[PDB]
Amino acid sequence: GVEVEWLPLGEITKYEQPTKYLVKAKDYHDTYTIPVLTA
DNA sequence: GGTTTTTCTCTTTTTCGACCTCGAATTCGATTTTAGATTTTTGG
Repeated sequence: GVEVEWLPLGEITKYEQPTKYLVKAKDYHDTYTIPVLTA
Protein backbone atom coordinates (compact mmCIF):
# COMPACT_ATOMS: atom_id res chain seq x y z
CA GLY A 1 0.00 0.00 0.00
CA VAL A 2 1.60 3.21 -1.21
CA GLU A 3 -1.08 5.79 -0.32
CA VAL A 4 -3.23 5.23 2.77
CA GLU A 5 -6.24 7.33 3.74
CA TRP A 6 -8.65 6.77 6.59
CA LEU A 7 -12.27 7.32 5.57
CA PRO A 8 -15.53 7.41 7.52
CA LEU A 9 -17.68 4.31 7.48
CA GLY A 10 -21.19 5.45 6.55
CA GLU A 11 -19.86 7.33 3.53
CA ILE A 12 -19.29 4.05 1.67
CA THR A 13 -21.85 1.89 3.46
CA LYS A 14 -25.56 1.26 2.95
CA TYR A 15 -27.27 0.46 6.25
CA GLU A 16 -30.75 -1.05 6.30
CA GLN A 17 -33.18 -2.38 8.88
CA PRO A 18 -34.49 -5.96 8.55
CA THR A 19 -37.32 -6.83 6.22
CA LYS A 20 -40.31 -7.63 8.39
CA TYR A 21 -40.45 -11.14 9.85
CA LEU A 22 -43.09 -13.32 11.48
CA VAL A 23 -40.99 -16.45 11.85
CA LYS A 24 -42.36 -17.50 15.25
CA ALA A 25 -44.55 -20.35 13.93
CA LYS A 26 -45.64 -23.54 15.68
CA ASP A 27 -42.83 -25.95 14.72
CA TYR A 28 -39.40 -25.34 13.24
CA HIS A 29 -37.78 -28.79 13.73
CA ASP A 30 -34.59 -30.08 12.04
CA THR A 31 -36.78 -31.64 9.31
CA TYR A 32 -37.15 -28.06 8.04
CA THR A 33 -34.38 -26.32 6.15
CA ILE A 34 -33.67 -22.61 6.69
CA PRO A 35 -30.63 -21.50 8.66
CA VAL A 36 -31.97 -19.42 11.55
CA LEU A 37 -28.92 -17.35 12.47
CA THR A 38 -28.66 -15.26 15.64
CA ALA A 39 -25.92 -13.89 17.89
C1' DG B 1 -32.66 -62.41 88.44
C1' DG B 2 -30.06 -62.29 84.32
C1' DT B 3 -29.50 -62.43 79.50
C1' DT B 4 -30.96 -61.87 74.89
C1' DT B 5 -33.69 -59.92 71.37
C1' DT B 6 -36.44 -56.44 69.36
C1' DT B 7 -37.84 -51.85 68.79
C1' DC B 8 -37.36 -47.09 68.85
C1' DT B 9 -34.81 -42.88 68.61
C1' DC B 10 -30.88 -40.36 67.42
C1' DT B 11 -26.92 -39.87 64.24
C1' DT B 12 -25.90 -39.62 59.73
C1' DT B 13 -27.04 -40.01 54.88
C1' DT B 14 -29.56 -38.74 50.77
C1' DT B 15 -32.51 -37.48 47.31
C1' DC B 16 -36.42 -34.06 46.16
C1' DG B 17 -38.51 -29.15 45.40
C1' DA B 18 -46.62 -27.15 40.05
C1' DC B 19 -37.69 -24.14 41.12
C1' DC B 20 -34.59 -20.88 40.33
C1' DT B 21 -30.87 -18.54 38.68
C1' DC B 22 -27.46 -16.76 36.13
C1' DG B 23 -25.41 -15.79 30.97
C1' DA B 24 -27.35 -14.72 26.18
C1' DA B 25 -30.60 -12.53 23.47
C1' DT B 26 -33.96 -9.34 22.50
C1' DT B 27 -40.68 -7.38 19.48
C1' DC B 28 -43.36 -3.96 20.54
C1' DG B 29 -44.68 0.28 21.72
C1' DA B 30 -43.04 5.19 22.10
C1' DT B 31 -41.46 8.61 19.81
C1' DT B 32 -39.20 11.64 15.53
C1' DT B 33 -37.87 13.25 10.93
C1' DT B 34 -39.09 13.77 5.72
C1' DA B 35 -42.29 13.51 2.09
C1' DG B 36 -45.39 15.68 1.02
C1' DA B 37 -49.53 18.15 0.32
C1' DT B 38 -52.64 21.79 1.09
C1' DT B 39 -53.85 26.30 2.45
C1' DT B 40 -52.99 31.03 3.21
C1' DT B 41 -50.68 35.25 2.46
C1' DT B 42 -48.11 38.42 -0.18
C1' DG B 43 -46.54 40.43 -4.32
C1' DG B 44 -46.88 41.57 -9.04
